[PDB]
Amino acid sequence: RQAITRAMADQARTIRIPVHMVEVINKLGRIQRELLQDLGREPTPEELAKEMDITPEKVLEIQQYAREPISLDQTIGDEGDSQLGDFIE
DNA sequence: CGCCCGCTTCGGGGCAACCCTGCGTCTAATACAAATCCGGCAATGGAGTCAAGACCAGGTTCG
Repeated sequence: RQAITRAMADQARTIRIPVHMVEVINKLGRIQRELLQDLGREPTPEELAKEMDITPEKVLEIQQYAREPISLDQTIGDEGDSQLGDFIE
């Protein structure tokens, strides 16, 4: 389980993210899931920073780092002839 | 007169090329070492700056 989790931390993302940032991102996701099931709504980021013993700007930095990239090979418009990369100035 | 045996003819199978009847959350850390950022003095040394101050040369004024 150690080697499988380490390989999932290494190779499962497009841009590479180190192990401790992956750990705190998964911690943030688990705590947000628990607070969503408990409170019933989406938690405030200051409440998340209160829960995770860190600062809300660090919470915002982690939420910025967690954003996976989107692909350029889908169809934006109704017709499939228009790919996504043909509307980027 | 009947009989084998490959040659051609069609069937069926098999396969290659395109769409949606397609389109999940997961142990959890510690310990340590190396690399790197960065913050703050601590030597500068060269490059810019102010000011004096001298250098005549030819208009300009005066004799």
